[PDB]
Amino acid sequence: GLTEEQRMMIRELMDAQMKTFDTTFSHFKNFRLPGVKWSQVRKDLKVSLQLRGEDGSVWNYKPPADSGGKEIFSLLPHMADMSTYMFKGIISFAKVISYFRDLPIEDQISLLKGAAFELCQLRFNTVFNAETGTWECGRLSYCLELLLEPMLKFHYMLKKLQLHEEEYVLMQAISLFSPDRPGVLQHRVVDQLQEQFAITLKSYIECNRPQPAHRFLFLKIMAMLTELRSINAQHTQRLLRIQDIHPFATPLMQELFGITGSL
Ligand SMILES: Cc1cc(C)c(S(=O)(=O)Nc2ccc3c(c2)nc(CCCCCCCNC(=O)C[C@]24C[C@H]5C[C@H](C[C@H](C5)C2)C4)n3Cc2ccccc2)c(C)c1
Repeated sequence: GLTEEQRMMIRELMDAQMKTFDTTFSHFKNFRLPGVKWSQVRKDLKVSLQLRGEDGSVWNYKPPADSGGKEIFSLLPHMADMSTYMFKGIISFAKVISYFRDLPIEDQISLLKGAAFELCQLRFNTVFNAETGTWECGRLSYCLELLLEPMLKFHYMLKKLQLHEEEYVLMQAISLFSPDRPGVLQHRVVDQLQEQFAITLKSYIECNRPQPAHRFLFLKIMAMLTELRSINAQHTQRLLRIQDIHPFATPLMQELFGITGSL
């Protein structure tokens, strides 16, 4: 019940998502693993981790107790490698989309720098098991050892909406094409592009979501996209704080998060 431009546009986002989202994480390899002001940082920073091997073996990691020291950072190198893997997917996803690639390159970079975290969280939501509190990433699993944390309330509430793959990819596009981000020059171009992604989403819900439970679903999604933006800003600052006292960000994280390499 969509216009043909609207069906074309979903098809292109779904295609880009299919080509760049490793749902089984098969190619996440060569990552690091745990071995064998700071008042804010302890409050900023756990997760247990499991690795299924190709042979049927399992390794399980239970994190340490907080004891006022360098043990709260032990999982960060591994998360840095996972995040970098996701960001590569995110960047590839954007580069595949015609509307993104028709922009000037300064703006592309600025948009990617502005939304990478948000698109990473949106992809992670689709592998979040809300019944076990576990992110199920192929051979890897990350389980939580409550919902006062705003990122984590977001994941539970987004998962409760039982969204389609098409709605997830439209949410990704809206977040990507956000005219309100630092260094965007084609402000109005991007705003009009965003408007078409949002209207396609509203029309998609209208056509395939007639049940009373999906009343106001478009508006619920748009408000979660807005929450996710404020959460993005907040988590950008947690990262910078922890990065300041215990460096951990990979070169790709540095580029995406503003770190220049010069003290
Ligand atoms: C200091 C820091 C900051 C940022 C900004 C990033 S990034 O986006 O570049 N990456 C990333 C990647 C995945 C994330 C994530 C952030 N948050 C989340 C949201 C879920 C957890 C909600 C708790 C709210 C924040 N509780 C923290 O203390 C920050 C954490 C820093 C790292 C990564 C992640 C687990 C653990 C270690 C705590 C979030 N998941 C989902 C997830 C978590 C664990 C395994 C798989 C997937 C990193 C790696 C570190």
